[PDB]
Amino acid sequence: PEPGKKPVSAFSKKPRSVEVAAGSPAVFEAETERAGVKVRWQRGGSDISASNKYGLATEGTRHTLTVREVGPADQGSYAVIAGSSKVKFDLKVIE
Repeated sequence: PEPGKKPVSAFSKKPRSVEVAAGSPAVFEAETERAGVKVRWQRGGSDISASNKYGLATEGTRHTLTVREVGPADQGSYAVIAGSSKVKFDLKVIE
């Protein structure tokens, strides 16, 4: 059976899964339970970072990952870690 209570949560707001049509812009809102920590993002295949073809907007304890290059091939599994706590969400692409 499942446990009783989870460990110290480090994600104030988990980036719930979203849906975006191929080509359409897709952003994920992820808030950490602590400030100062650098929330690292990763996609199904390679890691994600604030650079071309992608976008990362961090502000204190908030982290929003913007992905405009998202397409029919992005219909995999999204992963995002923030120091110790690790969470991953699914991105359902629309056709």
